[PDB]
Amino acid sequence: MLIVPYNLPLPGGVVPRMLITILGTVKPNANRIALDFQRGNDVAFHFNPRFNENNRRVIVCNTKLDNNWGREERQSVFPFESGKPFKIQVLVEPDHFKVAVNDAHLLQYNHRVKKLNEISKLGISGDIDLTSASYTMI
Ligand SMILES: O=c1oc2ccc(F)c(F)c2cc1CO[C@H]1[C@@H](O)[C@@H](CO)O[C@@H](S[C@@H]2O[C@H](CO)[C@H](O)[C@H](n3cc(-c4cccc(F)c4)nn3)[C@H]2O)[C@@H]1O
Repeated sequence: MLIVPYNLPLPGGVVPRMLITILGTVKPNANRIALDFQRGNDVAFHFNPRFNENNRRVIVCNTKLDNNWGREERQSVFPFESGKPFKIQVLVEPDHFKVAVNDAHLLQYNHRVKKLNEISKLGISGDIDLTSASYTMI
């Protein structure tokens, strides 16, 4: 059990082989979730499930640089369900973040922000009950 929004420090930033695990439960009438891997004010990797964007469910990924969002990458595979417990795993790989939900691969997101060891915070926000947020090296 954790207060949302939650900030998880990533000491010394991220590195290939680092695995971030987020456990929570989606609220009953959810509208959105967001993970924000941040490099200061920049968002290296924004992972944003939207439950009702024109009555469709979509995952939006993006990067924010100098307060400007870039080109979205969109995924229609949508593994989250209002009311249900989930596990998000984000594995840092050399060329991308690799995301699996509930043990099934979901998407990868190529590194736009190159200075991995400056991506030193993860913000977790939105319509969830947050159970845990942690990391380990595999
Ligand atoms: O940081 C926050 O904190 C919160 C706290 C609370 C809370 F309630 C919140 F909602 C928040 C939200 C954010 C950040 O949120 C922002 C981030 O998610 C950001 C990521 O890109 O998106 C913006 S939205 C964006 O506005 C844009 C123009 O401005 C466009 O409209 C664009 N877009 C692309 C497409 C599209 C359609 C068809 C095909 C196709 F290929 C693409 N259709 N629309 C559209 O996505 C959003 O606002």
